[PDB]
Amino acid sequence: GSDKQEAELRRQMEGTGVEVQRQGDDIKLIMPGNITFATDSANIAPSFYAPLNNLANSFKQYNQNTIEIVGYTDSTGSRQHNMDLSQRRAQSVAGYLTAQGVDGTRLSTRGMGPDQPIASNSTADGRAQNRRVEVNLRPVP
Repeated sequence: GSDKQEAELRRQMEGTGVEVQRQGDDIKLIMPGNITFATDSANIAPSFYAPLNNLANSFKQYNQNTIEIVGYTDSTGSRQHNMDLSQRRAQSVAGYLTAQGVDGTRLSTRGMGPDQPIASNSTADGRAQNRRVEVNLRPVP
């Protein structure tokens, strides 16, 4: 890319529920919790294996960016516990991508718990939107 990978990602993620955002120099992929994970677990949902397979192929093909995997939660419960849970979910996505052949040295992962909500934690579907994993692709020189 950056334009080319973004267009390839938009095509592959069509109909998966994964959102693709152009964010200045960066590409951000929003993976909602309700379609990425089974229940409130950190196991990847059966239906999301093939979308992740496509993502891994894209990352392997476009080698000139870093891959930052960030887990998020809603604000219900303890901050420590949410950071824990969000870290677990980012771990699972990163572990899957590396199993598919993405160089582990290109990946970093964080849990952020309830920080940076994308919607209101006062409504049920707002809280559900905040439970997500984000993949940020940042260009390198």
